[PDB]
Amino acid sequence: ALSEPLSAAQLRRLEEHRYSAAGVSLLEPPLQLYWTWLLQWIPLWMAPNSITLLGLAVNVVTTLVLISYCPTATEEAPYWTYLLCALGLFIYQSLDAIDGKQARRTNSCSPLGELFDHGCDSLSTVFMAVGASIAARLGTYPDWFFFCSFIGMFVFYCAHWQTYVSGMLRFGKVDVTEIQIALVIVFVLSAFGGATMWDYTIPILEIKLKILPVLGFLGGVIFSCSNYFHVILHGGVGKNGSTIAGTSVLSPGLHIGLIIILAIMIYKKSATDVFEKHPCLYILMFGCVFAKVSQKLVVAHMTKSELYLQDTVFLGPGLLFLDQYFNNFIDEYVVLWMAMVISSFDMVIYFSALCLQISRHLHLNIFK
Amino acid sequence: ALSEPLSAAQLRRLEEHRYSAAGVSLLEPPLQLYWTWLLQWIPLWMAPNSITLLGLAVNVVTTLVLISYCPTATEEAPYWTYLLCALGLFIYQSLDAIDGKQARRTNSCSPLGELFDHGCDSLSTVFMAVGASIAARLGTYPDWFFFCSFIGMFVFYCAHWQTYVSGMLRFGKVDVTEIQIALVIVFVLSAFGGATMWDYTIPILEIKLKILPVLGFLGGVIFSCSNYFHVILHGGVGKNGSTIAGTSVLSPGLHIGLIIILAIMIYKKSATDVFEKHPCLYILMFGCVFAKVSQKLVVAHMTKSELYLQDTVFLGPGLLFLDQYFNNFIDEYVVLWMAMVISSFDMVIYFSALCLQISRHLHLNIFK
Ligand SMILES: CCCCCCCC/C=C\CCCCCCCC(=O)O[C@@H](COC(=O)CCCCCCCCCCCCCCC)COP(=O)([O-])OCC[N+](C)(C)C
Ligand SMILES: CCCCCCCC/C=C\CCCCCCCC(=O)O[C@@H](COC(=O)CCCCCCCCCCCCCCC)COP(=O)([O-])OCC[N+](C)(C)C
Repeated sequence: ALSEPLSAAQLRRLEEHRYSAAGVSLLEPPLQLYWTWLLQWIPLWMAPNSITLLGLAVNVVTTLVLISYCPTATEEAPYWTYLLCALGLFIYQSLDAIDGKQARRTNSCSPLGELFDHGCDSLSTVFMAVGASIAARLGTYPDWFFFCSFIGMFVFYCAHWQTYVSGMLRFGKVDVTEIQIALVIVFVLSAFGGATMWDYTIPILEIKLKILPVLGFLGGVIFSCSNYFHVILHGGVGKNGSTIAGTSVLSPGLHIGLIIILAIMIYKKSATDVFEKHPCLYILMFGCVFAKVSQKLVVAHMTKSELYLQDTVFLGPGLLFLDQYFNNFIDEYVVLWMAMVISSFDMVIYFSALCLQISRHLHLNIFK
Repeated sequence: ALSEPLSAAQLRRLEEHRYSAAGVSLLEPPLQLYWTWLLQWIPLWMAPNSITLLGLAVNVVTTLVLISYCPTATEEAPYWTYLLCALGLFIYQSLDAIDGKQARRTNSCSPLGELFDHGCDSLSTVFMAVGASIAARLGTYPDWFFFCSFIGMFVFYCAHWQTYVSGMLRFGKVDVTEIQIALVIVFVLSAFGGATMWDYTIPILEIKLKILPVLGFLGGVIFSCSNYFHVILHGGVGKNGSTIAGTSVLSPGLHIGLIIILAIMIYKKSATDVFEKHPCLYILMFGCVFAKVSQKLVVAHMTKSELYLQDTVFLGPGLLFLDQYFNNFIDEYVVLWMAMVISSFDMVIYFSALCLQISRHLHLNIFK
């Protein structure tokens, strides 16, 4: 059951699926020419998934180095790692636009071209949220460093939730490019100037200035989530009011609801403060868990199937829950690292098995 | 979804099902004549389910009165309620044998004749375990008063688990009649003599004498559970090694495993001692939960279907878990009573809806 996570009929609907998108906003038309200009120099024999993997690897490595120099969020790393992580984010966005575009150039358009960008994009969402939240030094306001970061997951889920009830990705007037440019702006601003300026309050209203960008982000989240939820509650494609697989429209929200609710409990209950001594492992552990859950919803909307709550990676956070349901029976930092290891292996094994099965069933190499 | 817990195809397999049993042991042949002798005086127009309900009502009322005079298990009720509860147990056993036998007399043999005795028998198992454990005053050894009582559930489940992989009830050389006569013996012994004799240790080995009957019961549990598990792990009927519905043989054990594991956690974690101030509400709450779970397995083995972990009555104990996962946020006795109310209503609603649907689909009255 490990090496065959899909059935033959699921492979048939995946072969039947066709990709579609209906998203135009403000910041793309200045960037389309730039993306094409970086595109033509790339040789045509390079596989698209190689581009995706290169971007994800660069972003993960740079954000891991930045996490290494700042495991918490109350101290400043040297500016060179801020600039390097910003360049990693920019090259990641460039390679994602390139992979979406240059892959179409060969009849490579295939469904492993997605069920990938939507896995690599999930991982990059988690890592980018952690990196942006560190660079702004949100450890002085730990609640935000939690809440904002998990909003950075939830919006993503809503976007794919939208697709699950429409079969086509609707972007909206403010979307991924705006966040990505805003985050490279905050990265280069915390790089060129000292990060201590984020502690400089405004004399107008005595606000710490770490609150203004996060409330701008929160307001944009309100716009995008209203735009998503309108068609979540008013888009019925597969039936009179249901989703593209016939499942009730409110079913996929249970997954991200359970993840966020578990995060709330393990935040609030912890007698030993796991955050104020070691964050960014907690958010990475829910990052791997949310990565598998979002990958499952990706598979669900491009292959018409019902969502399933039963997953093995909920053994990751759930372990913490058990070790918090008792007294600390094992030291919480050690069980958190164990949850890291078990969730990371289960996510990686699931994702590699999925790509291997998709490649073997279609008799196509992962790299062409 | 409340008023139709079954599908049309499930009703079809229930109509297809036929009852079978292969159990003969020591204590039945002296009792068969007695049961028939009490049987012939009963008029033929009385419905079998009326007999089942009368027995269950008498047992529940008597055990509830005995619980009322001893909410804990460290004090003695007057002897008249001991004798009354013993007579209730005996008349319950008599009416169960009568309902199994005299119902066959009309083409009443129907499948609502079971999917009842196996619901009323589950309720009676829980109530009888609580009554026997009170009458022996197991509050001085609370662990036993827990553990033994939950063994009194688990064996029952194993029996039906046996049926789930063989389609026919195998009793064994020691079975329900032995327990029932032993419990009416312990009831009349604690009635005629003072219950304080259960505190009289034996000078031979300094044993409290509440340990000897519970270890005899435990040994008999070992015999019966080995007899069940041999065909659990070596009976394959519907497939090469699977169950009568094709489901893996170890799947139904997860339900009773989860119930017992939740009971273990809420026992051990409780900072405020729920037991030493108010037991017999805790065991009754897991009694209603285990009653619904065992009723579901009854439906599963006489109507070929897969077991489902998702049930609403796990909101009952689970609530305690949540109120224990935090600090006591609400006083534990009050949330335990709330769990009582919610689990009792969900179990009663499920069971009455099930019987109503079975009656309406077959166009047969519940009483004939
Ligand atoms: C920050 C300033 C605020 C002002 C503006 C507010 C804006 C927010 C408003 C509204 C939000 C709208 C978001 C919708 C996202 C869609 C999800 C999705 O699947 O798309 C993509 C995933 O997307 C990603 O790769 C990144 C996900 C971003 C969320 C994490 C940010 C949280 C960090 C917060 C930390 C802050 C720390 C404190 C602050 C210093 C999928 O990729 P694709 O579709 O295949 O790409 C091809 C399409 N293309 C060709 C167009 C490229
Ligand atoms: C106690 C002395 C120990 C010595 C002997 C050890 C013996 C134990 C050994 C082995 C155990 C074997 C048990 C198997 C039961 C089968 C389950 C089942 O579905 O059958 C029946 C349910 O059964 C019931 O109604 C009652 C269930 C009894 C369990 C609760 C007792 C715990 C109390 C412990 C508290 C102790 C306190 C401390 C002690 C003072 C279903 O009913 P039926 O099949 O439809 O009926 C018709 C068939 N008939 C015609 C045959 C009637």
